[PDB]
Amino acid sequence: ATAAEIAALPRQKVELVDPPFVHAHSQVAEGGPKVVEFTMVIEEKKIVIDDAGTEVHAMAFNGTVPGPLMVVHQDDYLELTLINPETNTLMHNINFHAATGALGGGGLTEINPGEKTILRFKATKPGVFVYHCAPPGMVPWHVVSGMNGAIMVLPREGLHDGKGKALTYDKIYYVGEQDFYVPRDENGKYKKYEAPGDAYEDTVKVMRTLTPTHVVFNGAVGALTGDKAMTAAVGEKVLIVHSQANRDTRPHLIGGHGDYVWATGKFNTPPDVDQETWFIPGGAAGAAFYTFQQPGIYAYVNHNLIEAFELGAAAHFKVTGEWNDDLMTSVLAPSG
Amino acid sequence: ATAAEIAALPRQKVELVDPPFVHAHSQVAEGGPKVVEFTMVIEEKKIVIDDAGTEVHAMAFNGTVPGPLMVVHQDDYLELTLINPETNTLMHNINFHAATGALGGGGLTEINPGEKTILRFKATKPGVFVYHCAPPGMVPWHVVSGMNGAIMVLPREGLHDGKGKALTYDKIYYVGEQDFYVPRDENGKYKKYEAPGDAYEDTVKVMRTLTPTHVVFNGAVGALTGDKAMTAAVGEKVLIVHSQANRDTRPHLIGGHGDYVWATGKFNTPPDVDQETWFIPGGAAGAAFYTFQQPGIYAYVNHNLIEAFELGAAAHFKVTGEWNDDLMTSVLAPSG
Amino acid sequence: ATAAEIAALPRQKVELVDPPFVHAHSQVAEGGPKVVEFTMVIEEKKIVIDDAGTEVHAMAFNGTVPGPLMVVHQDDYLELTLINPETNTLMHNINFHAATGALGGGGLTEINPGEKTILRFKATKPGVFVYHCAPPGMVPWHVVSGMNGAIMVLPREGLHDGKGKALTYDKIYYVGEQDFYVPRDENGKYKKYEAPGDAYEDTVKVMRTLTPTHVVFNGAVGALTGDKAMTAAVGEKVLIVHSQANRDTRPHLIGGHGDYVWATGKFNTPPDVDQETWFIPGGAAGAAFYTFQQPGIYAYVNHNLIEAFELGAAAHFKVTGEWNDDLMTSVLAPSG
Ligand SMILES: [Cu+2]
Ligand SMILES: [Cu+2]
Ligand SMILES: [Cu+2]
Ligand SMILES: [Cu+2]
Ligand SMILES: [Cu+2]
Ligand SMILES: [Cu+2]
Ligand SMILES: [Zn+2]
Ligand SMILES: [Zn+2]
Repeated sequence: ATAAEIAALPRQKVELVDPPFVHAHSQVAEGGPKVVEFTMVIEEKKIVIDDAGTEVHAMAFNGTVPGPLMVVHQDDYLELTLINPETNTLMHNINFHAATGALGGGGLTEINPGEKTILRFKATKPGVFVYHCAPPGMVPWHVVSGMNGAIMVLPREGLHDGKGKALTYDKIYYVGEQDFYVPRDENGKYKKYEAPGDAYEDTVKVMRTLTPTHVVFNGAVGALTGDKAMTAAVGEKVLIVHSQANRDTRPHLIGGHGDYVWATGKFNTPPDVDQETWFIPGGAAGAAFYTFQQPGIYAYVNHNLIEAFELGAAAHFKVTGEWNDDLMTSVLAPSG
Repeated sequence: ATAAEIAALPRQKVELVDPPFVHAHSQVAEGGPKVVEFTMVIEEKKIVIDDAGTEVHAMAFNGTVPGPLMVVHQDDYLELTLINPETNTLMHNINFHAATGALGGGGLTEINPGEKTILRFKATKPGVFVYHCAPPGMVPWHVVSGMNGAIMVLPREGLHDGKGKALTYDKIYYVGEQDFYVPRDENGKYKKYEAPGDAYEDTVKVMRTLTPTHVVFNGAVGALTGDKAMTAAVGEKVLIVHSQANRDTRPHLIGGHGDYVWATGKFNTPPDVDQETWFIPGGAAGAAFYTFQQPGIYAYVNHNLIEAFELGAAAHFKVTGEWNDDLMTSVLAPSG
Repeated sequence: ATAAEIAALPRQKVELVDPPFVHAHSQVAEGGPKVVEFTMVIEEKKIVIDDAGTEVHAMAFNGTVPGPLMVVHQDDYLELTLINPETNTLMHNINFHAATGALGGGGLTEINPGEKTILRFKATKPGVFVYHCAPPGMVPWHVVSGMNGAIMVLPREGLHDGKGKALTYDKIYYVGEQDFYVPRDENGKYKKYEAPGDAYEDTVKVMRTLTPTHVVFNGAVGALTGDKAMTAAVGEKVLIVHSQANRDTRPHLIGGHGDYVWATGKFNTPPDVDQETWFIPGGAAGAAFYTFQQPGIYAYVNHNLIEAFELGAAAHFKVTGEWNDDLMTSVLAPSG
């Protein structure tokens, strides 16, 4: 497109919503390319990440960890207004793995506190992609401080299996997995700091051990458990988008499966099927499609079980409906 | 199927055998669905895992690590009787990744010492799948204590390549890879305990470092080496099933290849081919098909060589037959 | 082939070049099978791997880390003359993952200082494959000391996408990723040794923690940055071969993508497409094909960002050409 062609395209302002939920969107594109407008503010703030009051200075897109999922269609133009409040203390930018050029947009979006920038790029490749902050010289630090999220570039005609048949989801949830590296004093307790910059040196030391202290979904242990469990019903088709901007993960739905899984997160690559556990390398997003068949509670975990049940990477799905004794049945309940 | 339909199905009792071997079975299903009966007893016992006398309190299905491989066909019903001897001290259950509902069957099989339970589920998805114990609040601990194994749900018509052509194996071996976390005293020596529960706290501390002390095949360093090496002959087609219920691994056959590899372990996903090294994420099972072409000794390892040659993840294949100088030949033997 | 048939085949001597570059070769094979001759000398020498003067006793094929990439065509015979200078102190051999039998050739190439050997094998499987030293009892130590590289067995008709259409590259670069384990004294400083053997015990201790101190491309931090950056131009098709003989990696081209990626590195397995980040398990080589669309500087990294920006796994691509405002444009430059 020429400058004149792009400016003439229909435009749409989308109001982002907090994860695990996703803003309203149509799976199958209606009409020609559009310029889709998103606005995100950067918030540097303290968040508690576990039941023991552990705090961390998060650098979050729209104040959440992970940042919100943005959805557009292949060949749409994503036009983002990124604002860095005069209230913040660090420079930030954004790098879309979905984009082409200038370090994913990082080289054109360096904004200091009190500045804003508007970046536009054409979403040429379909799939789910990671996006994260990446300021020269401080890349890992901003990412493992929670400054990352994902976008989804849906094919114009919606999703399809390898065979080429349509896959329509009833619900979609976005699970952002985050590895945190919280420094511990000489006595084992987690340290606290006044400002982000004060925790840098100590945090880098933990990072170099490549061993995270916490691995959580939606920014905190238990964030998606109990009453904040994701929901579904027997018969419902669910797309679960999962991202990890820095470290490997291996999602597993306990009691379920990944009927169709784009483990690489790219829609032009046929999905693997009937997966028990899939693998998403650090720096990538993936997606799993599943149709619930049994009611009850399910757990959704990173299957290095130590990371899931000790470090925090576990979420719940509460599913309603009728039990199917054909798929599974207790012939003899536990008995003497 | 209705209750009446299932109870009318032909039944078969299978006597399980110890890994790396697998019970008798037909690759191509003969007849309609069947209800396949398996019985497993849980044994909590001390096992030595290396040549230095290191001991561990294993929680093992049928007394072995890994537990035995169970084989059925897609759409068969697996009916398991699980027994927890009054002699044991902990509650145990079983979670089949092959199953649908109730946390893979874990929610319907919680049995205390002196109890038994009978669980039945329909094997709807073909492939090799992990199964492991997963009692609420103590999941990782029972798994890395060796309470895991795998099952194989063969397609009704046996295995086929992506092209859709039949793949018949002459032999099949099951290699269960286990990551152990043995506590070390203030002097570096491995600690020993009187009962399983006594080692819990110290073992959890090691688990949190995500660094295993041992990574072995068949429950011990050297378990499948020397005189317990797996065997084959030139011309023989071998299926090597590999599982890891908690941590990633990257199998490699030294001097060989993975001609066809279902790295994800699911038969409806076409296999990768001509693999030098394949990857199996923690919480999954995979399978590799290979036709031996050269006689001699081969090593089968997890290709993080430190884990293979220092930590214990190495096994041997002893292969008989005639040497093929076309594939490889020493033109000039080592000489001055 | 019979002995007489092989000796009658046309022969070619290839002069190897230092990575990231690759010796001259034709992508599409011209004529029938050939016996391709390569010569490599082993050099045990001290190399500095970072800007702080950290030294390591490298064991390098042709004096570089990684060793050079050798290219032949499927069904060609690779005939290697391996020389171990009387000047060296250790026994060495070579294990090609591309080969069949005798532990990849390791069992027929054990040479002490002052000896040489000539090994020949038929390249039956197409793809990029790792090769490394593997002397009995000291395998990991020689590999993580840099004694590894890769070869590429191109299909006779060159590369093709899954669809079966030709993929011709203008340039090809070979990035060998190396995990080093340098011992640190009681004060944190990196230790130095007089001879290779002297560092063994201390180095094994670091290896067992499975935590590398450095992760670099081409044997050193910054090796492929600044003025040694790899180059390309907008419109050019580049094949980037990547190997890791011991540990997992997840390559990512910042500002770009992997248009076609043989993540497993085997050409008979269709490539994944539109990848943001791909995964290469330890003990394997992979390849990514990409067509540059935007000029500027790109970073090529292992996407565990801590390993990339803290440990050393980062390289640069300097690309010339015209900027495409359709793919990306700064609508509002950073401003108050
Ligand atoms: Cu930032
Ligand atoms: Cu990135
Ligand atoms: Cu148990
Ligand atoms: Cu599991
Ligand atoms: Cu060597
Ligand atoms: Cu190897
Ligand atoms: Zn990994
Ligand atoms: Zn794949």
